[PDB]
Amino acid sequence: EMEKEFEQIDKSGSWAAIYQDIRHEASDFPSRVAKLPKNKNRNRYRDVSPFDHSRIKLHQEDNDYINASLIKMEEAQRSYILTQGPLPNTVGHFWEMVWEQKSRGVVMLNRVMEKGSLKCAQYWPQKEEKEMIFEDTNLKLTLISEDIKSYYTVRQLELENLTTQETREILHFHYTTWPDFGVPESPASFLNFLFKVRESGSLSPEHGPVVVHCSAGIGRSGTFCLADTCLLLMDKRKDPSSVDIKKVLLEMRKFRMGLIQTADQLRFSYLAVIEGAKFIM
Ligand SMILES: CO[C@H]1CC[C@@H]2C[C@H]1[C@@H](OC)CN2S(C)(=O)=O
Repeated sequence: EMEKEFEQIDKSGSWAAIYQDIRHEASDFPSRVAKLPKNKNRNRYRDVSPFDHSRIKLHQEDNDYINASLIKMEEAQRSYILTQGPLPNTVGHFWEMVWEQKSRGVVMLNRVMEKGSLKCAQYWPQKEEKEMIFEDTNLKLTLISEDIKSYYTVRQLELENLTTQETREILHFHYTTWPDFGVPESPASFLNFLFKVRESGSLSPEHGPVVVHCSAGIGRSGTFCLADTCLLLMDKRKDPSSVDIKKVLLEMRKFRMGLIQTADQLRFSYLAVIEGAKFIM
């Protein structure tokens, strides 16, 4: 059981050690499309690339590339699109991807500015009456409503395909309180946030995959998907304690590199799953 494995790693201070074995065992697949010179300005970080096999393709004939990966968790019956925070030049591609994949929710785990630098373009409208038009992808985005709470904001948005005049409602879940350095002290508000996303229906098989991002789409974004998938597997299985976090993380890492960036994020993921298991047993 992970709770006892947790106390062992904690009492022995072996988190950096566990973390390094995960780094060592992690899959390495080609990412040739990401490295083409015509895609250099579509990547926020030169060392964070989607694998070719799992990359999301845009349905535009010119250049189909976006820094985004499909993570397919077969046993849990959950999919997630993990992507980078959009760049000034990729905001239109981001919303095209949301449209094309039939996503119902966007999960944002960063602030636009952290540590005095911009981690993400402002890719949604700040006021009802000031909508955004993405001329490159022929989409219009309107803020419908915004509910600001202490640890997160939920926004209703309307996305309109200007080409076909179809509209969809998108939910934007913005976790606003992740600290600039380290991880939250308690996983309580993160779990509350994850249960709010689940309650919305955004993670349900009726819809396309949820879009999850932070700045790189690997660290906080990884913690989100890893906690959700582990808790779902504990509900589904005859024996809940057969769930090995390290194995689930490695299975996820076949689909996108570098998920869980620090030993701190790994420790936090264990804590979130252990605590969430109480609210699920
Ligand atoms: C990064 O913050 C935490 C993460 C977990 C702990 C303590 C500390 C790390 O020290 C930088 C080392 N690990 S540890 C002892 O398990 O190797």
